[PDB]
Amino acid sequence: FSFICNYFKLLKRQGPGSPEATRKAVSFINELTDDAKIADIGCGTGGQTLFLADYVKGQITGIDLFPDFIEIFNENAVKANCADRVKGITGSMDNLPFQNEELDLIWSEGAIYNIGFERGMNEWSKYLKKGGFIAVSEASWFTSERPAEIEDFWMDAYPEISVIPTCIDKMERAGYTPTAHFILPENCWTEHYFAPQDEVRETFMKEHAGNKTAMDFMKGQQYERSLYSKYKDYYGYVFYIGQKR
Ligand SMILES: Nc1ncnc2c1ncn2[C@@H]1O[C@H](CSCC[C@H](N)C(=O)O)[C@@H](O)[C@H]1O
Repeated sequence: FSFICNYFKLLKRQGPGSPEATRKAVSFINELTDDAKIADIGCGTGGQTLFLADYVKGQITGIDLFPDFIEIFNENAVKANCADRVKGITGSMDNLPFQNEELDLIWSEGAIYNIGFERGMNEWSKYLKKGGFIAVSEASWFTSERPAEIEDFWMDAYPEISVIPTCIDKMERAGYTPTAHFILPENCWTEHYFAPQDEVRETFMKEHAGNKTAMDFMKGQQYERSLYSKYKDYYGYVFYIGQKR
Protein backbone atom coordinates (compact mmCIF):
# COMPACT_ATOMS: atom_id res chain seq x y z
CA PHE A 1 0.00 0.00 0.00
CA SER A 2 2.67 2.49 -1.09
CA PHE A 3 0.86 5.36 -2.82
CA ILE A 4 -2.41 3.57 -2.05
CA CYS A 5 -2.49 5.01 1.45
CA ASN A 6 -1.32 8.43 0.26
CA TYR A 7 -4.37 8.38 -1.98
CA PHE A 8 -6.91 7.68 0.77
CA LYS A 9 -5.44 10.20 3.22
CA LEU A 10 -6.85 12.72 0.72
CA LEU A 11 -10.42 11.62 1.43
CA LYS A 12 -12.66 12.56 4.34
CA ARG A 13 -13.60 8.86 4.60
CA GLN A 14 -11.69 5.69 3.81
CA GLY A 15 -14.83 3.56 3.78
CA PRO A 16 -18.62 3.61 3.26
CA GLY A 17 -20.72 5.40 5.89
CA SER A 18 -22.43 8.67 6.82
CA PRO A 19 -23.10 11.02 9.74
CA GLU A 20 -26.63 9.57 9.85
CA ALA A 21 -25.36 5.99 9.98
CA THR A 22 -22.95 6.70 12.83
CA ARG A 23 -25.76 8.54 14.62
CA LYS A 24 -28.25 5.71 14.10
CA ALA A 25 -25.74 3.26 15.54
CA VAL A 26 -25.39 5.46 18.63
CA SER A 27 -29.17 5.52 19.20
CA PHE A 28 -28.86 1.89 20.32
CA ILE A 29 -26.33 2.29 23.14
CA ASN A 30 -26.76 3.92 26.55
CA GLU A 31 -25.89 7.56 27.25
CA LEU A 32 -22.30 8.01 28.41
CA THR A 33 -20.59 10.58 30.64
CA ASP A 34 -17.46 12.68 30.15
CA ASP A 35 -15.59 10.00 32.10
CA ALA A 36 -16.62 7.24 29.69
CA LYS A 37 -13.81 5.77 27.59
CA ILE A 38 -14.30 5.01 23.90
CA ALA A 39 -12.10 3.42 21.24
CA ASP A 40 -12.51 3.67 17.44
CA ILE A 41 -10.51 0.81 15.88
CA GLY A 42 -9.30 1.25 12.31
CA CYS A 43 -10.37 4.88 12.56
CA GLY A 44 -8.40 5.84 9.46
CA THR A 45 -8.31 9.63 9.23
CA GLY A 46 -11.10 9.74 11.81
CA GLY A 47 -13.92 10.99 9.60
CA GLN A 48 -16.48 8.90 11.48
CA THR A 49 -14.69 9.48 14.79
CA LEU A 50 -15.68 13.16 14.72
CA PHE A 51 -19.32 12.34 13.89
CA LEU A 52 -19.24 10.00 16.89
CA ALA A 53 -17.69 12.68 19.12
CA ASP A 54 -20.70 14.86 18.26
CA TYR A 55 -23.23 12.28 19.43
CA VAL A 56 -21.56 10.85 22.53
CA LYS A 57 -19.68 11.99 25.62
CA GLY A 58 -16.37 10.66 26.86
CA GLN A 59 -12.72 10.36 25.94
CA ILE A 60 -12.29 8.85 22.49
CA THR A 61 -9.11 7.09 21.39
CA GLY A 62 -8.61 6.46 17.70
CA ILE A 63 -6.37 3.55 16.69
CA ASP A 64 -5.09 2.77 13.20
CA LEU A 65 -2.13 0.93 11.73
CA PHE A 66 -1.11 3.69 9.28
CA PRO A 67 0.73 6.55 11.11
CA ASP A 68 0.05 9.04 8.31
CA PHE A 69 -3.70 8.63 9.00
CA ILE A 70 -3.17 9.29 12.71
CA GLU A 71 -1.31 12.48 11.89
CA ILE A 72 -4.33 13.76 9.95
CA PHE A 73 -6.62 12.45 12.68
CA ASN A 74 -4.88 14.54 15.35
CA GLU A 75 -4.73 17.51 12.98
CA ASN A 76 -8.50 17.33 12.46
CA ALA A 77 -9.17 17.02 16.19
CA VAL A 78 -7.35 20.29 16.75
CA LYS A 79 -9.20 22.02 13.89
CA ALA A 80 -12.43 20.63 15.33
CA ASN A 81 -11.60 21.94 18.81
CA CYS A 82 -11.81 18.56 20.53
CA ALA A 83 -8.22 17.31 20.61
CA ASP A 84 -8.49 17.30 24.38
CA ARG A 85 -11.04 14.45 24.38
CA VAL A 86 -10.40 12.90 20.95
CA LYS A 87 -6.87 11.59 20.42
CA GLY A 88 -5.35 9.37 17.75
CA ILE A 89 -2.53 6.81 18.05
CA THR A 90 -0.95 4.21 15.78
CA GLY A 91 -1.57 0.62 16.82
CA SER A 92 -2.47 -2.87 15.66
CA MET A 93 -5.92 -4.47 15.72
CA ASP A 94 -4.64 -7.73 17.22
CA ASN A 95 -2.68 -5.92 19.94
CA LEU A 96 -4.80 -3.11 21.43
CA PRO A 97 -3.32 -0.78 24.10
CA PHE A 98 -6.11 -1.19 26.67
CA GLN A 99 -6.73 -2.96 29.94
CA ASN A 100 -9.50 -5.41 30.72
CA GLU A 101 -12.93 -3.88 31.20
CA GLU A 102 -11.52 -0.41 30.62
CA LEU A 103 -13.79 0.73 27.77
CA ASP A 104 -17.50 1.62 27.77
CA LEU A 105 -17.76 1.50 23.99
CA ILE A 106 -15.86 -0.05 21.09
CA TRP A 107 -16.39 1.51 17.65
CA SER A 108 -15.10 0.37 14.27
CA GLU A 109 -16.37 1.21 10.81
CA GLY A 110 -15.34 -0.90 7.84
CA ALA A 111 -12.16 -2.08 9.56
CA ILE A 112 -12.88 -5.26 11.54
CA TYR A 113 -12.46 -7.23 8.32
CA ASN A 114 -8.70 -6.80 8.80
CA ILE A 115 -8.80 -9.44 11.58
CA GLY A 116 -12.10 -11.12 10.82
CA PHE A 117 -15.54 -10.42 12.25
CA GLU A 118 -15.57 -13.40 14.62
CA ARG A 119 -11.98 -13.01 15.76
CA GLY A 120 -12.49 -9.31 16.43
CA MET A 121 -15.72 -9.84 18.36
CA ASN A 122 -14.07 -12.33 20.75
CA GLU A 123 -10.67 -10.71 21.21
CA TRP A 124 -12.05 -7.19 21.73
CA SER A 125 -14.53 -8.40 24.31
CA LYS A 126 -11.77 -8.38 26.97
CA TYR A 127 -11.31 -4.61 26.73
CA LEU A 128 -15.00 -3.91 27.19
CA LYS A 129 -16.69 -3.32 30.55
CA LYS A 130 -19.64 -5.43 31.70
CA GLY A 131 -22.66 -3.85 30.02
CA GLY A 132 -20.39 -1.97 27.64
CA PHE A 133 -21.23 -1.68 23.94
CA ILE A 134 -19.61 -2.59 20.63
CA ALA A 135 -20.63 -1.12 17.28
CA VAL A 136 -19.03 -2.16 14.01
CA SER A 137 -20.02 -1.92 10.35
CA GLU A 138 -19.14 -4.93 8.22
CA ALA A 139 -19.68 -6.05 4.63
CA SER A 140 -22.41 -8.73 4.55
CA TRP A 141 -24.65 -10.69 2.20
CA PHE A 142 -28.33 -9.71 2.03
CA THR A 143 -29.44 -13.03 0.52
CA SER A 144 -28.55 -16.73 0.63
CA GLU A 145 -27.72 -16.83 -3.10
CA ARG A 146 -26.12 -14.23 -5.36
CA PRO A 147 -24.43 -13.89 -8.79
CA ALA A 148 -21.02 -15.52 -9.22
CA GLU A 149 -19.29 -12.28 -10.23
CA ILE A 150 -19.96 -10.36 -7.01
CA GLU A 151 -19.32 -13.54 -5.06
CA ASP A 152 -15.93 -14.31 -6.55
CA PHE A 153 -14.94 -10.74 -5.75
CA TRP A 154 -15.79 -10.92 -2.06
CA MET A 155 -14.64 -14.51 -1.53
CA ASP A 156 -11.29 -13.21 -2.76
CA ALA A 157 -11.12 -9.83 -1.03
CA TYR A 158 -12.85 -10.84 2.21
CA PRO A 159 -13.63 -14.57 2.55
CA GLU A 160 -15.21 -14.10 5.99
CA ILE A 161 -18.12 -12.19 4.42
CA SER A 162 -21.45 -13.84 5.31
CA VAL A 163 -25.19 -13.44 5.68
CA ILE A 164 -26.54 -11.21 8.43
CA PRO A 165 -27.89 -14.15 10.51
CA THR A 166 -24.36 -15.62 10.77
CA CYS A 167 -22.86 -12.32 11.90
CA ILE A 168 -25.42 -12.09 14.71
CA ASP A 169 -24.81 -15.71 15.68
CA LYS A 170 -21.11 -14.95 16.25
CA MET A 171 -22.02 -12.00 18.45
CA GLU A 172 -23.96 -14.27 20.79
CA ARG A 173 -21.13 -16.81 20.87
CA ALA A 174 -18.85 -13.90 21.69
CA GLY A 175 -21.01 -13.09 24.72
CA TYR A 176 -22.82 -10.05 23.29
CA THR A 177 -26.54 -9.41 23.46
CA PRO A 178 -27.56 -8.73 19.80
CA THR A 179 -28.97 -5.28 20.53
CA ALA A 180 -29.46 -4.29 16.89
CA HIS A 181 -28.36 -4.27 13.26
CA PHE A 182 -29.23 -2.25 10.19
CA ILE A 183 -28.14 -2.03 6.55
CA LEU A 184 -26.43 1.26 5.72
CA PRO A 185 -28.38 3.32 3.13
CA GLU A 186 -26.94 3.41 -0.38
CA ASN A 187 -25.95 7.05 -0.02
CA CYS A 188 -23.27 5.83 2.41
CA TRP A 189 -21.58 4.31 -0.64
CA THR A 190 -22.30 6.72 -3.49
CA GLU A 191 -22.47 10.17 -1.89
CA HIS A 192 -20.03 9.62 0.98
CA TYR A 193 -17.61 7.11 -0.54
CA PHE A 194 -17.67 6.99 -4.36
CA ALA A 195 -18.58 10.62 -5.18
CA PRO A 196 -15.67 12.03 -3.10
CA GLN A 197 -13.27 9.88 -5.13
CA ASP A 198 -14.57 11.16 -8.47
CA GLU A 199 -13.77 14.72 -7.43
CA VAL A 200 -10.03 14.01 -7.19
CA ARG A 201 -10.15 11.63 -10.14
CA GLU A 202 -9.03 14.28 -12.62
CA THR A 203 -6.07 15.66 -10.74
CA PHE A 204 -5.15 12.03 -10.08
CA MET A 205 -5.50 11.13 -13.76
CA LYS A 206 -3.12 13.94 -14.70
CA GLU A 207 -0.41 13.04 -12.23
CA HIS A 208 -0.38 9.25 -12.56
CA ALA A 209 -1.53 9.02 -16.18
CA GLY A 210 1.83 7.57 -17.23
CA ASN A 211 2.21 5.10 -14.38
CA LYS A 212 0.96 1.54 -14.89
CA THR A 213 0.62 0.48 -11.22
CA ALA A 214 -1.23 3.71 -10.47
CA MET A 215 -3.58 3.39 -13.42
CA ASP A 216 -4.31 -0.21 -12.49
CA PHE A 217 -5.33 0.96 -9.02
CA MET A 218 -7.78 3.25 -10.80
CA LYS A 219 -9.34 0.37 -12.79
CA GLY A 220 -9.84 -1.30 -9.43
CA GLN A 221 -11.61 1.66 -7.86
CA GLN A 222 -13.81 1.87 -10.94
CA TYR A 223 -14.52 -1.87 -10.84
CA GLU A 224 -15.74 -1.50 -7.24
CA ARG A 225 -18.29 1.11 -8.25
CA SER A 226 -19.43 -1.17 -11.05
CA LEU A 227 -19.91 -4.12 -8.72
CA TYR A 228 -21.89 -1.93 -6.32
CA SER A 229 -23.93 -0.26 -9.02
CA LYS A 230 -25.01 -3.71 -10.18
CA TYR A 231 -25.09 -5.92 -7.09
CA LYS A 232 -26.14 -3.45 -4.40
CA ASP A 233 -29.20 -5.63 -3.82
CA TYR A 234 -27.00 -8.59 -2.92
CA TYR A 235 -24.54 -7.01 -0.49
CA GLY A 236 -23.43 -3.90 1.36
CA TYR A 237 -22.28 -2.58 4.71
CA VAL A 238 -24.16 -3.53 7.88
CA PHE A 239 -23.97 -1.96 11.33
CA TYR A 240 -23.95 -4.48 14.19
CA ILE A 241 -24.47 -3.31 17.76
CA GLY A 242 -24.06 -5.51 20.82
CA GLN A 243 -23.84 -5.22 24.60
CA LYS A 244 -21.32 -7.33 26.52
CA ARG A 245 -23.13 -9.65 28.94
N1 LIG B 1 -4.15 -4.30 11.88
C1 LIG B 1 -4.73 -3.12 11.90
N2 LIG B 1 -4.86 -2.43 13.05
C2 LIG B 1 -5.43 -1.25 13.08
N3 LIG B 1 -5.91 -0.68 11.98
C3 LIG B 1 -5.83 -1.29 10.80
C4 LIG B 1 -5.22 -2.55 10.72
N4 LIG B 1 -5.27 -2.94 9.47
C5 LIG B 1 -5.88 -1.99 8.76
N5 LIG B 1 -6.23 -0.99 9.57
C6 LIG B 1 -7.03 0.20 9.19
O1 LIG B 1 -8.40 -0.16 8.97
C7 LIG B 1 -8.98 0.95 8.25
C8 LIG B 1 -9.96 0.39 7.21
S1 LIG B 1 -10.69 1.67 6.12
C9 LIG B 1 -11.88 2.48 7.24
C10 LIG B 1 -11.37 3.81 7.80
C11 LIG B 1 -12.42 4.49 8.68
N6 LIG B 1 -12.83 3.57 9.75
C12 LIG B 1 -13.65 4.86 7.85
O2 LIG B 1 -14.69 4.17 8.04
O3 LIG B 1 -13.55 5.81 7.06
C13 LIG B 1 -7.81 1.67 7.57
O4 LIG B 1 -7.60 2.93 8.21
C14 LIG B 1 -6.64 0.73 7.81
O5 LIG B 1 -5.43 1.48 7.93
